[PDB]
Formats: sequence, structure tokens, C-alpha cells
Amino acid sequence: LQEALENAGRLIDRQLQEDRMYPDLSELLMVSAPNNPTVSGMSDMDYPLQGPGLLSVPNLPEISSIRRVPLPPELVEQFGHMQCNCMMGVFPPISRAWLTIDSDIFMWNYEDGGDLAYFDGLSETILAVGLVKPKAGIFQPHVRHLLVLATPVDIVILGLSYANLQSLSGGMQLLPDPLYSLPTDNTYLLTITSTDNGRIFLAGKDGCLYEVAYQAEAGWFSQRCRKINHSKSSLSFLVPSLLQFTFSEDDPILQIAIDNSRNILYTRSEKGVIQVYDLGQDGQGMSRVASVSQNAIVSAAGNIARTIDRSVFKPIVQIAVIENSESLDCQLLAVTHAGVRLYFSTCPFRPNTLTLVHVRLPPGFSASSTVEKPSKVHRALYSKGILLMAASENEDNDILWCVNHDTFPFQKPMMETQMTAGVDGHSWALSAIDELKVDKIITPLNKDHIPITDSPVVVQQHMLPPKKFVLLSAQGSLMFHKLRPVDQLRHLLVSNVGGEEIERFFKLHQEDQACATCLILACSTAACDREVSAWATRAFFRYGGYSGKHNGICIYFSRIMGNIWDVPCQLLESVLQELKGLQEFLDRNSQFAGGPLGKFHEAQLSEKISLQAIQQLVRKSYQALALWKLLCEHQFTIIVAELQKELQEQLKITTFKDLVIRDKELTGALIASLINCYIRDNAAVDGISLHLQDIC
Repeated sequence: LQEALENAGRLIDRQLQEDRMYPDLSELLMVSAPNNPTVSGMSDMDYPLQGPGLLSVPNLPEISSIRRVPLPPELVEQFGHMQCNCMMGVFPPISRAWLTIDSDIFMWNYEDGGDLAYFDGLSETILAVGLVKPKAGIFQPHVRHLLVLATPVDIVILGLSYANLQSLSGGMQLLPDPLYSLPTDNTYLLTITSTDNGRIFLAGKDGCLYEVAYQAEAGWFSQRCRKINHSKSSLSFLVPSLLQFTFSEDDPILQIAIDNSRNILYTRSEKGVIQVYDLGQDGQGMSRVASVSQNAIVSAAGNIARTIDRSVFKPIVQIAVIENSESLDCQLLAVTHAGVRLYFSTCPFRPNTLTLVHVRLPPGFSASSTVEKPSKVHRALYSKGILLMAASENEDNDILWCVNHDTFPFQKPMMETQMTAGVDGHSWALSAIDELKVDKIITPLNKDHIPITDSPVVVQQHMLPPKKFVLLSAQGSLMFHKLRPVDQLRHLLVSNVGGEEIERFFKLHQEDQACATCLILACSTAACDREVSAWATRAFFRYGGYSGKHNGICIYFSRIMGNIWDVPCQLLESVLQELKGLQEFLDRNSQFAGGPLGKFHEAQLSEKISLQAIQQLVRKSYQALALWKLLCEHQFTIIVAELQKELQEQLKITTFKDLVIRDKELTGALIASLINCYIRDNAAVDGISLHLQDIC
């Protein structure tokens, strides 16, 4: 009654819906309850340590060091000629890193260790240089980013062009900005942020929020470059510092943070005070609506009904935004000097309130031994102190700590995928994935458009490359890359190459994600690594477990179609290759694969047909993608006035659902459009034949 392709599209849709039933971070943290156990401790965290430089990569890390770059001879020569100030940093929007010198800014790409791009026309020292989106309507379109430099005499703006040179990386060219210099104020400036539109908010050694505007004309009512104070919170109203101690008593703002999904700004001061800012509807105004000190954060923690002053004195040393895509209520992650990850909400009374709800503490595993130690588990609230919890436990060597959400433990919503990253240098900067690598778009690393399904890296394993991360040190850049379930699991497969092993996947994967990833390892890696994929084939058949094997097949197809189902040609080709290699996997596995060859009384038939529907959907998807190639072997604007414009739109709609499971009568119409247009030379007959293999 309903055809195999229709049915197959239903199963795929249902699989999509299931993968999209992923608990949201608010539910993942059940943030409704604010109690002490809302915060989540190390008792459920394991910290695998093997040692800096061990010749065995761990088999279950979420990050892996991939490369390092030796420092350039020239940067060091002039750098070592710096007289008064040096501030280094990373610009990951442009795959470039920075360092400051007493008088001048020179830019180089760490990926190539190419020539250094030199700018030395500043006559004053630059406290820090920000990498920001440009203001619309100012620049020639080639500008992808903007340079902001602050000097004790002026603050200067330099246009930037990142056109790729001899993608590996963007080749940078700098645009001269001859008039953009102005003092901010006697206030030092240390912290730079930018929104998606490109509004620039600035805080330095004073608890004030500057915004930098630039314009060609120097004025009587406005400086040639101008800044305005967005921190109107002092006002001096009761008795904090107006008539005693002088202006604001050392209001040492340390690091800012921006939430674009509500127009929200986060602050961390050196005293830990957090303020949340919304951008009014005017798009250039910002009004402070809350002022929350660190004392308030801690008061909240003690009010969590656990002790805080026993956890005090504790400073928060870093902040990480949590977008409303990431969490409905919870707005922010904060890091203490003890490595403590504090998760904060914010809310209006009419936000007008901010609540400390949940905290992830550093591991309970002591990374004392490099060498393997027996792991341990703690159901009880397990806690450790700054002396160990501080990632910078030693003064000479920073200790990288990397942790991602544990997508599989829907039974353990507070479980995380955990690793130990050993280095030897002092870390100076790390580009927050959520902070600057997701800058172009409003959404951060994400898997859906709502908090439910925002975190499951597992679903998007094939839709975007694994997130790579650049750690800034005083000697170079080390590249750590987020590891995927398929990657970790694959190396896990590697672990039984040289054992009772699949059961660990099962304990992780509930006999379905393991099946999905195992088919991925078999199918997707077959073109890259023959034996591991073969290991997956035998393993997938023997351990695929209606059974989890077919359902994992549903997982595979649905993830292949997650961007299309409800596209750049390279991604369409990758999808076609994925489907064709999958179809090849089963077709080349009739005897080996279960279900192609003719439980046993029926169920085996049940899987045979399941496979039949799957392969029919796969083959139709291949036909549809080839047909879309034909569509780019077709036309629409020349079609505007001879083929029934309403039908023309009918024709245009050739992507949504119908493309996978419904209606190639429209495809026959497309054939006629090709039949009449004939723009391509010696292509039609082939196009018609493609259709024949598509709809015959």
C-alpha cells in the first residue's frame, strides 16, 4: 500500500527524530532542580593519564594532539628586541597566531610558518590586539576580519584581507587605516570581544565596558575614532566607593564573553563579578541590567545548601558562554582557579536574575602517576581541592585538561568523555571552540536547532569534520582535535587488532551506536583503511545484535541525510559516496552481509526485507543526487517564461522529502526542460539515460 521508498523514508525520519530526541543540556542537567547535586562532581569523572609524550595515544580521548609548529627565527629576533611589552595570542578565525612587541604589530600564520606580515607604523605600545568582524558598509568586501590595537596614546583599527595563498589556510593581506587612532581613556584595555554583526565591546584594567567605533572624519562633537562607556553601573549611589576610596576601588575586569542568541555579554573581573548585558532594539545601545559579584556567585553556591566558604577562598579564572541553543535557562560556564566549571543561568524578572545551578569539578583521579593506575568510581559526592584541581598545578608546566559532553550516556546525563592532555610548556591561550570558532554563526558547535539534540557529536560525525583546537604556548602552537565516537571507537577496534572488546562498545553504545559506528568503520573507512573496516565488517556481523544492526543502519542513512532530509556539491558527492559505498558494502556482502541472501523461519526474512528497503532507499537517494547533478545539468532562469511558471516553481521544489521518497513525475518534467533547453553539448542523451536508470 505504501511503497518501500516511502516506508524507508519513514524509518529514516523516525531515526532522525530519535537522534534528535537527545536530551537538552537543561534536561541533561535537569536544571530545574538547583540543589547541591545540580552541580556535578568528579566522582563520576575518570581522568586517564598516560604521560606527556607517551608513544601510545589513549584509546578513549576526546582530543588528540595532531601537530606543533617550531617558532620562527625572525619573530624571535624582533620579539627579543621588544623593550617594554609583549602579549602573545591566537587568532583561530584566521588560522593565525599573535605576539606583542613594545612598538609594532607583525602577523604570521602558524599553520605555514610563512613570512611574517609586518606592521610597525604604530608609535605606541599595544596592550592587546583583537580579531573582530568588520562593520558592514565600511570596507571593500574582501575584509573578513578587523584588527583592533590599543596604545597608551591611541587605539588603532587595521583592515584585514585573508585571501588564501599557495584549504590549508587564508593568506592575509592588511589594509592601511590611516586616521583611526584615539585614546580610549586613561583606562588600560586588556579584553576584546565581537558579536556576529560586529559590535565591539571593550574592558581593560578598569571595570568599564568600552565600545570602539571608527570613521573617516575627525570632529568637533566626536573624535576621529570614538568610544563610549557602556558601564554605567558605578553611578556612586549608596556607599561603595564614591566618597571614601576613589572611584571604584580596583574594579579589575579580567575576561569578557558574548552570547549572541540573546544579545548577551558576560563578564569576569579579577574580583569575579559577573554582569549580563542585552542589546536593546536600537542595535547600538547596551544597557546593564544586572551586576552580580563573585561574592554573589559564592553566596549562591553556599545557598545551594552545601558549604561554599569551605570551598572559599575560590576565584573564578575563566568564563565560557552557553548559548540559548546550548541551554534554555543556563547561560554560562565559569572556571575557577581550582579548575571548577560553574554553570550559570540568567533570567529576567520582567535577564533580571542569574543563578548558580550546576558545577563540573575537575577529576577525582589523581594524574599523579603517568603510568596506568586502576580506575575508581564514586557514587557519593566526591570532591578535591585547588591544590590538585587547579589545571596549572605546577608553576613551570601547564596541564591541559580536555572534556566534552558524553553523548552516549543518556542513562548518565552528567557523564562526560574525559581525557588527560599532557604538555611541557606554559599554556598562554587556547581558542575556545564555543567562543571564536563558531563566531561566524550564531549557533556554537551544534547538532540541531534547539537545546534538545544540540550536543550529540555522534549524530554529526559525518556532517562536519571533528573540531580541532589550537593551544597557544610561549614556544609554538600545538593542535588538539576533538575526537569523534567513530574515531575513538575505531581506535578502540584497533585495540583488539593487537580481547573482550566489543562489550565495552556495548556498555557505551547500548548495542545501537556501536552498530552504527561499526558500519561506519566498515563502510566509510573501507576506502581509507582496508583491514580496520574489514575488522568492522566481521565485527559488525558477529556483534551487530528489532536488532541493533538494522537500527544502526537507520542511524547511518539518517545521519547521511541530516542536512538534506528536512547542499554544496562536495557534500552531495560525499553523501552519494557514503550511500554507494554502503550499498556496495551490503551488495558485496550478500553471503557475508546478513539479509541479502535468501529468527530463521521469518525474522531472517524480516532482515532481508529490511535490507531490501534500505538498499532501495539508498539507490534512490543515489539517483536523486545524480538527478540534482542533472539539475546543475539543467536550468531555471531561462525557464522563467515558457514552461508554466507555477509548474516552474513546482519544478524548483526538488529537494524536500519528495526528492528522497516521493515524486519523479516532476523529474520527468525536468527531463523535458532539458529536452527543450539543450544548452549543454552531447549531454542530453546521457542525461536522459541517467533518468532511465533513475526512473524505469
